[PDB]
Amino acid sequence: MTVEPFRNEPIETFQTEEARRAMREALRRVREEFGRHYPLYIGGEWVDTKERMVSLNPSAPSEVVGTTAKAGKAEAEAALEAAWKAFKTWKDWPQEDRSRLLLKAAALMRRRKRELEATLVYEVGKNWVEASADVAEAIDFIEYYARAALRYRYPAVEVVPYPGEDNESFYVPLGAGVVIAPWNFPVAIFTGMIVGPVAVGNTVIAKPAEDAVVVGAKVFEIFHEAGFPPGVVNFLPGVGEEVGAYLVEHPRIRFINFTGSLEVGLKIYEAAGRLAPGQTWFKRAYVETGGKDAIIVDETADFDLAAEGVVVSAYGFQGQKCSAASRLILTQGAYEPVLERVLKRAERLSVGPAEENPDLGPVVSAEQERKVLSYIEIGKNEGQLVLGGKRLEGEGYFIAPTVFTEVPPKARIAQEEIFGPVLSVIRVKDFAEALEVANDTPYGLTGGVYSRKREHLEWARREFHVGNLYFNRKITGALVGVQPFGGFKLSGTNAKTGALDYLRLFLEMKAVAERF
Amino acid sequence: MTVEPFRNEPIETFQTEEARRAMREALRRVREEFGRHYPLYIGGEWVDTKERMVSLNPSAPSEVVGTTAKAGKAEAEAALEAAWKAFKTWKDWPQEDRSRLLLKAAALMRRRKRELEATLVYEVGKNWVEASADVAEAIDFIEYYARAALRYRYPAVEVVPYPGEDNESFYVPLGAGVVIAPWNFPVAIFTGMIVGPVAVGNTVIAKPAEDAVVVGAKVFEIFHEAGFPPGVVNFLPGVGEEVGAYLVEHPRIRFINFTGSLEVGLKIYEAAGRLAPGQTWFKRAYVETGGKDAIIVDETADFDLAAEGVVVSAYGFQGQKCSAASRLILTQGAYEPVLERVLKRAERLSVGPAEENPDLGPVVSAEQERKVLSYIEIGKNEGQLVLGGKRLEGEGYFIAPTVFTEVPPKARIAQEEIFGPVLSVIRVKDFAEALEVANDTPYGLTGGVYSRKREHLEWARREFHVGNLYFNRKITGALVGVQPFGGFKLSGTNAKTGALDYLRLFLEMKAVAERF
Amino acid sequence: MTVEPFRNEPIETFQTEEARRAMREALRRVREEFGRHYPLYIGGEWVDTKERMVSLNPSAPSEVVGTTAKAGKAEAEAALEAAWKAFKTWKDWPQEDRSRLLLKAAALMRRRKRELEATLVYEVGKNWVEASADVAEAIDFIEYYARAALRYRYPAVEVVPYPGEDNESFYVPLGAGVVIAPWNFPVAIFTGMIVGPVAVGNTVIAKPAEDAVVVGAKVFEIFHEAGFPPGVVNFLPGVGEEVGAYLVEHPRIRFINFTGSLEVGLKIYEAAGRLAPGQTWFKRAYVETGGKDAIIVDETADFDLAAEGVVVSAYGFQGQKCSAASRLILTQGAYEPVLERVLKRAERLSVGPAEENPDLGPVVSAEQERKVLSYIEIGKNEGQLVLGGKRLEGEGYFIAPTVFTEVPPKARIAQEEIFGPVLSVIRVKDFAEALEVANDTPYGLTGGVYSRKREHLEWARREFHVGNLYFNRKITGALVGVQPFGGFKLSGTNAKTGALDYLRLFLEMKAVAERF
Ligand SMILES: [Cl-]
Ligand SMILES: [Cl-]
Ligand SMILES: [Cl-]
Ligand code: NA
Ligand code: NA
Ligand code: NA
Repeated sequence: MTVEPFRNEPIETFQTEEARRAMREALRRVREEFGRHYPLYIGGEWVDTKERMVSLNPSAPSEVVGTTAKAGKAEAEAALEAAWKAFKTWKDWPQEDRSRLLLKAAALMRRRKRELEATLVYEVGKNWVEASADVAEAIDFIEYYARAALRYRYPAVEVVPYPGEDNESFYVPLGAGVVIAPWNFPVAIFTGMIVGPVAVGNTVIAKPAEDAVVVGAKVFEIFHEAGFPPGVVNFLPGVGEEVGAYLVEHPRIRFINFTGSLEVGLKIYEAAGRLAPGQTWFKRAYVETGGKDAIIVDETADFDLAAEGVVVSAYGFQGQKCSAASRLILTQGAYEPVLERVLKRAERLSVGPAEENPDLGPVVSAEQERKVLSYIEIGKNEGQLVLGGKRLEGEGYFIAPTVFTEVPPKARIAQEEIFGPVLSVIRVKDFAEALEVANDTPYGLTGGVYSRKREHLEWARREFHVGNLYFNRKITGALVGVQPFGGFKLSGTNAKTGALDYLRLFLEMKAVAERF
Repeated sequence: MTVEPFRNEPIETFQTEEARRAMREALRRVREEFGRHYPLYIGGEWVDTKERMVSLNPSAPSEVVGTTAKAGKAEAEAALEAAWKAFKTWKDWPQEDRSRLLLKAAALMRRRKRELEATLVYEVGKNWVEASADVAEAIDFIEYYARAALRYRYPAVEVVPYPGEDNESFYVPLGAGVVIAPWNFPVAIFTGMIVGPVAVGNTVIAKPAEDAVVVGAKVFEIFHEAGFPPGVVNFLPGVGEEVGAYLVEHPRIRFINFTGSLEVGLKIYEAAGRLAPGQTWFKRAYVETGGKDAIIVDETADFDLAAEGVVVSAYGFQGQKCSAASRLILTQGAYEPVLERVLKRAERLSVGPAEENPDLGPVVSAEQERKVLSYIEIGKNEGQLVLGGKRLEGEGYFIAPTVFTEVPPKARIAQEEIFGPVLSVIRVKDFAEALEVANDTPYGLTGGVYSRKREHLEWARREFHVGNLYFNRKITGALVGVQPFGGFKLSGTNAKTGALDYLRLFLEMKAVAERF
Repeated sequence: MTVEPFRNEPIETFQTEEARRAMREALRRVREEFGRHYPLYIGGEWVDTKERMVSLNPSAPSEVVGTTAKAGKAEAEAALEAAWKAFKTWKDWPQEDRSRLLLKAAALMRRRKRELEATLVYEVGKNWVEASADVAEAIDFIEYYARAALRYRYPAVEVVPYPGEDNESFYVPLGAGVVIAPWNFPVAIFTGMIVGPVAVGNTVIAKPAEDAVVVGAKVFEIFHEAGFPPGVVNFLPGVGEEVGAYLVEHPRIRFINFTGSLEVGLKIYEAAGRLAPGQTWFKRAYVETGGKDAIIVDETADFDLAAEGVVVSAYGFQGQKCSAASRLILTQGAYEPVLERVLKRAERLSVGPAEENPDLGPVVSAEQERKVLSYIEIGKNEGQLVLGGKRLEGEGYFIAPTVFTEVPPKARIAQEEIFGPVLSVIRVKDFAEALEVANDTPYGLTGGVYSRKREHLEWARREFHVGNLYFNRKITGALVGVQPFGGFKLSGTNAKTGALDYLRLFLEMKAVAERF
């Protein structure tokens, strides 16, 4: 297999008339199909159920964007049977063949970019560029993992020779596993978590997040058209913990790939450590569990650049990112200049229906709104509210960009992942204290430093204990291939997505010697 | 750092007078040193305790090889504090510096080879060549990991460039962890499990197996002489579960490296999945948990070659190997010729005090003897006893080479790891059935095939589901570098020792971007 | 550090309205700041002096373009102390960190391109594209040396292993040195000569040429903003030989990097060979000392292409280039056709104030004008004046494109570097004689051949003894990375700028063995 060197899919900015026209057409097509029903996908076919799940438009929650089938334990078991049956032959496909299948899926997804973007807009409340970045990243995962998988092809392991013998070490896939995907990047991360394991010969049962079932189904339309053999990829939308719990605890689930809340991640990791009755392996569980990410700014920084980066990082997709800047740590010299600029920029941000391409759409659901508002109430007792902190008018879950100042480093709003448009500003004496405050959370996902001082930057490179660190730029939007993505501490297991190392997680090694 | 290409340390056969002279002197000096007391090693110093542990000679258990201090929770806590304190600076040593320290330790161990071999002979009942192979493998781990660690040095990660930015991904060590080592390779595997993590910047608290505490202390003498900084490696001999449980469950233990029984491995993996109160990471646990390893022989094999390899694999170090051939699976045409040859060879094996360099020494302890004898009783009601099946006369824990035949594949003696000189022979119709029977256990560590038929060998290459597979040779004695060692299924987490991939297990990745 | 593969900075052609608008705005900003005073830069701070230096506009020499401080011996000593103090820690920065610092400086310079170009226009009389090429090359040196330095990182040397030992060879920087920079490329070469040594851990005291002190100061503004630690780079504008002589002869100057006249280069090289009282090393001196560069044209050439290349090479930046075509060597068959075309093109060239983007601006100074006019008088006695040879009207130092024909190969104007718009045309019998005449000067910097005859080209490749040879194109404008730049013979020490080899000149090697 020889293809062009990997490049990232360009993120559409919609600065041309053609791009804007194309988006409007896609938004129209998608909403004309709001009445659509999407079944489960099990063993190469769409399989419907009696019960259904409804997906709402968070910008207008009285509007249904689609319905899906609803998997229970029986359908989970059917999918598991199909996945193991498929594994028996899928594991033996030449890598070149599996990689070509991924490349086909990427081509198909690229051809449907605007459609998927418009679905993100209506289903999960992404503005236009957030939607485009999401789909572009999905394409990137497919393109990148297709290529990366070839690096592991038979026989890939470097061994020391021995006289009179062939010694051959090589990788083999694990088996059938479960993917539990997030609602915040329900094309990108949904896709990456499935296609990584699948690329190297595993099979996957995927549970989309409840809030993003329609767009997950559309991704499955792509997998189906690409022609993954029956059972290799399976789609099980479901309500609550039933489907996920059943699979995570199953003796015949080989691995679990999870991205979501720490609460759920902790339960999954604990369950994975147990031997279910009749289980014949040690389960692998990969969990990516969010962050409490800070941007540090010191007095040497470009304060305008810092303010812009902070606003993008804090409020892009309404702060609903594992990488979102939820803490702003300012040294004394930087405090007033940076805070004033942050407030000025943030107060100018628009909030409204996502299809209108506002700076912020709504938060994703009534439950998310409740959680964010509850944290805003907690914050009023811990820090000083200086901007936003309110629900905005309309049935859509519009919350204003929110800033708290004078926040104690150990306050709940300075420690707990709010996953909404809520920034906590912490004043510190100097850069050393800035690093101390940055490090003192249970998390370790993203972090940023705005500074011109080389010694501060290089010190942070060593000592700011986060998996993805960025200097003099936004701390969100990690690009596949460029910035291996994954954290430390309670941000999860450091499974670095969009990196060569990711695929190794879904392989085991065999060493075979022949004495002639 | 530039050194000679890795080569395996030659295993001494003691066929020259020089080698015999050197070994006799080493054995005499070790024997003359019986009763020596060895303290704990914590924070760069030897630390004694009021309570003590006794290590017996299994060939003559009235004889005390030595005693050691005995760690409890307080000493475990002291070691953990020392290990984290050391980690703060050890993690920042240039890799070349850490690797040179390992190379020094290897040089010191090589200079003490005969002494360490002699200590294994007396303390764990290895004959002379088994002792030499053990020490040689320890030296190999040090030499190999010293070089392998350099492959991970700053900044090692291949990433995709991005305009206007430096993107730099690199590995960092995890922290302080615990090593729980086995009695059966208490120089080799004890050393490997410690020095691998340490090479790349971790710190380690090591608990030797109770039956092998003296030789563990001697390895620590080498570490101390080599000059590992205080706290980098710590030695905590202990009785029963206390030290191990306290460390495995501790919120501040970062990783656990375990080799031993499945029963204990299962508890460790489950405990590692839990978040202890105040814990701020997802623990990594690496477990290697034994096997129920088979050699298949078909009617095309060299039956004499097969019989010799089976006898070596089954009875080397009294069958007390995770890799030991405990099942012999014979196709119908191979059954009579191979079994007759195996019985003829096995009945000639000598058994006696390890110092006499017999074919078999004693099993390691009174408890091990009890277990093996218990399994022999079980075997008598499951298969047909055709050789051995008894304790021999004498105070030492001597058990005769034992063979059961016409053993049902699902018999306890065909499924459960006995870890003694007990071979179960299973008669099958053809090679297809041989593979079925071979695969149908909870384990997947080592396996072998004796066959001249290319199609059978290549079939097994794909379908015999074990991590370490050998054709037309013994299935024991995996060499560092040559044969990455580790299994599938309930043989553990497939942490391949003596391979480049091993060190990756003790590192996390950081990705740092600077936008200029 | 992973950045995009090196590419050369595009040279602006000003063919768009936006580019022209941008230049006009930059010219306005620069002239509004003609009243500015620029201090020395020593130990991380701007340090003023009582006395000052004035910089004039060579297109209007009654107009001051800026003033600077004026360093004497005391300030040179202060800078040397600061440079050695800085060296003690700068030498120990990881290469990745030093390279990132360079990349930052390049980014800052790129953002200030038009400003620096406009300063070159007003201060040294470059037209628009000459100014853009100069700044672009400066950026190229920073980008290229940042990357090239990583090729030398610890431990870079390939050595033969020896049993029982680590053998590690690696590079270390030399110390503090002095850079003596030219006026003709006072952004590009000024920058390259400083940042090359600095990249690999040296520290530098830089003396700008008197005619280009303002633009040197602006380059130092960039270094300051980039955040080079105090003492790493120092800026010492000065009048006459005082500062340069003091530093070149100093026992504590480790290396000297010089570009300029042969007269001065010869003195520097001789001084560098001496042991100053108390000196504890052998000084390294790198000198690049100009040329007497010829273009050969034979009768097989594209005469129109040749004429254009000759005019560009002879008269670009008024012939004030070490690489300038100052000799045109024509075989008999090429003589009339090429000369006629050269005269026709040259007579159409505009000469005037540099800001108007004429083909030629003024020569750089009253002293340069005097020298060029004096050579024109010498030429009238040696060859036949056929074009130009006159000062043009206005206070600016405008000299007409000048051509002498029938010039004897050993004439002063055919041997001595005029460094002005003066071309000497020499008629020869054939290509062999063309090469003989081309080679018979004390110099060996650039050379060109216009010919379609493969045998002539490949013969010149071997036998035309110049460091930078060009076929069927101009002989000026060597690009960083593409064309390592530096000559033979009295053109200097062959320190190839914009090449991997350049950085080796500023390093020494250490070999460290450890016997284990
Ligand atoms: Cl870190
Ligand atoms: Cl397998
Ligand atoms: Cl030459
Ligand atoms: Na929705
Ligand atoms: Na013992
Ligand atoms: Na000037």
